Amino acid sequence: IYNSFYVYCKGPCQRVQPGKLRVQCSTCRQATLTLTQGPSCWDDVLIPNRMSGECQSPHCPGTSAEFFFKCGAHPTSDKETSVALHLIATNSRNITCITCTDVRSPVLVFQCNSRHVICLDCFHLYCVTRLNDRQFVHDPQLGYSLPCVAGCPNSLIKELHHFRILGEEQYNRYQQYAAEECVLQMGGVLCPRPGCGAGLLPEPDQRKVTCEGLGCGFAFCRECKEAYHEGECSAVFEASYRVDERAAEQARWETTKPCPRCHVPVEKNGGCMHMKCPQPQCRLEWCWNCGCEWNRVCMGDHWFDV
Ligand SMILES: [Zn+2]
Ligand SMILES: [Zn+2]
Ligand SMILES: [Zn+2]
Ligand SMILES: [Zn+2]
Ligand SMILES: [Zn+2]
Ligand SMILES: [Zn+2]
Ligand SMILES: [Zn+2]
Ligand SMILES: [Zn+2]
Repeated sequence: IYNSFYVYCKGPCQRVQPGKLRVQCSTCRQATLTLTQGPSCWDDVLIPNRMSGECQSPHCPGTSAEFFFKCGAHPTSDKETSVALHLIATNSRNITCITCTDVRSPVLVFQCNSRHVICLDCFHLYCVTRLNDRQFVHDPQLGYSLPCVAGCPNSLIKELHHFRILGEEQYNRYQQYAAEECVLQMGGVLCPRPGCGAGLLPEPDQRKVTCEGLGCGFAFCRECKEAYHEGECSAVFEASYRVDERAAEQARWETTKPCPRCHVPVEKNGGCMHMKCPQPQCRLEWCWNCGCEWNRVCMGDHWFDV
């Protein structure tokens, strides 16, 4: 199976999963929108009304397509959709991770000039450590994010749902970043438990903080916001863009094809996998990747790839 789409399934998976691409008529919201041409890039499927087609519904004048993704690891209800993480891709070229140098798949590809790749395990740890060490980067109109681990310019992540990889608890803290930052500069602490989130003012010398008007019954550590513990916090936290240059050089992500049936040269349209044979005696519609004739599986798994 060739998966070009990856989503974050909030439930029941609570992880990054291969996604199924779907389209419907934006007017009647039925799966009857036949595309004049297929999507060739992420903008085609993420930007409203980018693409046009024909609705096959009886009395619907619909022209515009509406794309959405669903987790493919299990049955999903009609409106059980998931957010697409376009920075994540199959590691078909077997690029090594910029941090651990392991060959993993899928990987996250930063938008930096070098297009450094990083495995999801390492990206998870990267986000977790920056979150705990309060080292997220503030962008005025976007919020809080992180650039490439190599600190490359113009690599700041714009689709903030990528930080869902923090895990559900840590992601909740990430959503409180501005508020917690204000409480911290004040010499205070923010209760880590989602249902509470009370602002607390502990003793400046005390490291244990009790959520005690009305708080909750939770004693936690001031430095790692975890349930209070003896001695040192996690070694990854008290350990505070130093990247191995050779590992970073390795970790970089770097037109027609004959019709499978009649072998006439067919032109590819951008990253779209849908190929349409021009030969009037053939006119095969086929997948650039699979070499088979076009079908719903190729549509859902890899309508396009970039
Ligand atoms: Zn799922
Ligand atoms: Zn319609
Ligand atoms: Zn890694
Ligand atoms: Zn980079
Ligand atoms: Zn609390
Ligand atoms: Zn701690
Ligand atoms: Zn042909
Ligand atoms: Zn295919």
